[PDB]
Amino acid sequence: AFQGQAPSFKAEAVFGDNTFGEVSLSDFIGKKYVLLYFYPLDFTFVCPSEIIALDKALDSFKERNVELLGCSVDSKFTHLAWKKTPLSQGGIGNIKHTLISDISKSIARSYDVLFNESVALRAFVLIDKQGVVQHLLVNNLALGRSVDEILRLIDALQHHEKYGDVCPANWQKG
Repeated sequence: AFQGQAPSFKAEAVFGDNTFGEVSLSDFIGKKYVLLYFYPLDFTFVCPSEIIALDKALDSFKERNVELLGCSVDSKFTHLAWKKTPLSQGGIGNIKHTLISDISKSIARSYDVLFNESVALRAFVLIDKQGVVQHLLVNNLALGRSVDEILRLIDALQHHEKYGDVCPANWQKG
């Protein structure tokens, strides 16, 4: 599955800008670590605690050189319309990180988080600067409440890339 290159993609996107544009996973190789997350739909009656919890912590991600990418099977036009909708009225307001649009459902599928050919299941996927998946968080660990664990795994990941694992010390080949 996913362990070598994370399943690539080229998707339409709404930026912080509220600009439209295209994004490819590969645009981040050797630039940024990527935190790709999935949610079912835009405009539902379930508060988007994950998108907001993440956007509210954006600076923590930038400081660790992490690019946030929110994905739902919705089109780029409805993401935009959802950003132009105040929290007070069920929207996400003006979030400052990019949302991408999985309108063929292909991305959700490649990551095995497509629920009965309809919407994506909630998931947090951390990808390094070489495009290798470091973790998948789902179900009860895939909540807006999870932001601090996420940042913690990123610190551990970056610490592991720097120093490597450590031996039981007492153990030897031979």
